[PDB]
Amino acid sequence: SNQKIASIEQLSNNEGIISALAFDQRGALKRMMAKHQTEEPTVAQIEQLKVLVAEELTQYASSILLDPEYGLPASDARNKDCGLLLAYEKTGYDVNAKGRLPDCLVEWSAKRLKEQGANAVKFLLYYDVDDAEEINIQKKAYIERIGSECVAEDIPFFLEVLTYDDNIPDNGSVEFAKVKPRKVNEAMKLFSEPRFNVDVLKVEVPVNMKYVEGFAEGEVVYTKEEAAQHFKDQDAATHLPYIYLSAGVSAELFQETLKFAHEAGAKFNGVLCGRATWSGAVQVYIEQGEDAAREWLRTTGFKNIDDLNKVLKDTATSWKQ
Amino acid sequence: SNQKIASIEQLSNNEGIISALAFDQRGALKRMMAKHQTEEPTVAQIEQLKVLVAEELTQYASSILLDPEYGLPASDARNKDCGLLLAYEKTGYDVNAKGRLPDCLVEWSAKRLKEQGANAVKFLLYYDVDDAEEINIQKKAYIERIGSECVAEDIPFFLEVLTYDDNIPDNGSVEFAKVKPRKVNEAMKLFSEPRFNVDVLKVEVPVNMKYVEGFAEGEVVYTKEEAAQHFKDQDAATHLPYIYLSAGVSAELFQETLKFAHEAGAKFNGVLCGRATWSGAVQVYIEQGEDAAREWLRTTGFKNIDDLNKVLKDTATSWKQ
Repeated sequence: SNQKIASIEQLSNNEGIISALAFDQRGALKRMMAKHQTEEPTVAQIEQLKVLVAEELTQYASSILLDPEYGLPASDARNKDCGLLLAYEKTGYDVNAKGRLPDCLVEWSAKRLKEQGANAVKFLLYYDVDDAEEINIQKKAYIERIGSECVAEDIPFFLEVLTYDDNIPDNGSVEFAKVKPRKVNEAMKLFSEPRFNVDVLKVEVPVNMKYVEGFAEGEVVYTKEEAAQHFKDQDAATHLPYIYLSAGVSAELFQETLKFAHEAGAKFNGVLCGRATWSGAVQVYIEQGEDAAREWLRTTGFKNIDDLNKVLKDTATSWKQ
Repeated sequence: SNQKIASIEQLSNNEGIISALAFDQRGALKRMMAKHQTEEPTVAQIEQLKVLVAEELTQYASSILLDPEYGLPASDARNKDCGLLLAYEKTGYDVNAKGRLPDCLVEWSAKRLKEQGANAVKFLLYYDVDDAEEINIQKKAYIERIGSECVAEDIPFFLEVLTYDDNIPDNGSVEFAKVKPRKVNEAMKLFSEPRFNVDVLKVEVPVNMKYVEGFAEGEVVYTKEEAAQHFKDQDAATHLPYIYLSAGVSAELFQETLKFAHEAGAKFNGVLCGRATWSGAVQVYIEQGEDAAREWLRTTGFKNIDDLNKVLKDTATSWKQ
């Protein structure tokens, strides 16, 4: 739709590519900040940090993903051409309870996110194509609600899917590394159905690079030809725009992953780059002060995102294809 | 909208007065069935019971409120000219928690309610207008959410507001009666706002009648003229169509109420008529047999709903006036 079209435009760069900078972390940002004090850090500090990354980096990113809990200040503080995505999900899951069931931050509607200047709504779903139906019917129902909400509100709905298995507790394990292709791919095929009214898929690379021939410094799980195929399968697995999420892999492995994707023939439409662009500034902020972090950002930070945008320009494909 | 209008007319009769049978009760019914033997009521017992009541009485009602968990079979069963609304809220709330927070039926969405052929979608909300904003911001956001879904799914949004005040535990008290008009009327003013996309309001009569002059075998809270102003204020409080909920008052007093309503000037558009009119048939069903309960429904049952319809034809203004 036109307004949906207009809105996704504000989140992409000149070549038609989404280059959002992810900074919607909450409980996780506190943890990282903990380490340098290590004592509980203030809401004030946490907002302030985001504001800095906002202020200093938004000029080089085509958009930013921030959270309504602490990111509203930083989102006022953002740049002009930059654009904006707002996280709608409650963070984490229940360690006690089964299913990592989805749940919107209780003081928010799609309507409230739109009135706050957001160009898209994002929502993180933990899904597992093999979990019980009683689990997945809920997760499904939920997404239909957001799917529907957003349509009435004329605002892009970006679905983030993270994959998991109760059987396979540990994520980067060899055992899970075998099933990731199915788990990721299959989720996309499902949530590509029109009844979810999804606009862009936010997803992980369909393999775990750390076990790809020519990348692994331990056990290999797929040969390059194999893994190239899994990317192709992923490209084909949806007909909607998709972007890759870094998911705490490094600035440089992720850079290398894009070129790899591209060369397998994956026509992906951009990225969403998080911990791996700004993370060095957390330390420099706590240990060494405000203008100290402002420095890192204008050098180590800008380099990281430049390097990224340059790789992206050679690798990604415009979302309008 | 074109569809919402055409759908509401599936719920009214052809003279424009909504006369919906309330039969969405869950836990509440289940107990009833165990008030005839202190043992278990089965999932398919409840189903066929609901079926039975729907088959008989939906001849003489222009719509039926039912529920997804126990009323899917009865919804197929209904008479052809009976409209269908499906409940969307989890029944009750958490008694250990504070603010009677609302919550959808986990396997549902306004999309999956339309897909079962519901001409309308219903949400009972407990609202106290003077409750803390930390509570009420959640309520408003939740309603904003459901409203959008229904806009997008192009289906009517019927919101029911039952009022309360935690400072006044007894709803039937003299202290409550005094505050009732504002609690009721103000919540109508809030939820008539465009952001909540409400199509029809299911609301209580703005006064406790047990204390209106010349109705009050006890103590008076308002003169006939004060009460009339409260009905007048109610009708004025909203520009949407609204229908009154019997709220467990007797058939006699309720009927008497609709006359007072019409006389004060309230242009109310019908009633949601509740358990009172089908109750008696439960004990006959169980203890007396299936063909017996069917008789009750054809004679006693018929009578209660027919009577109401008559008072209704002499009292309610059309939702389209």
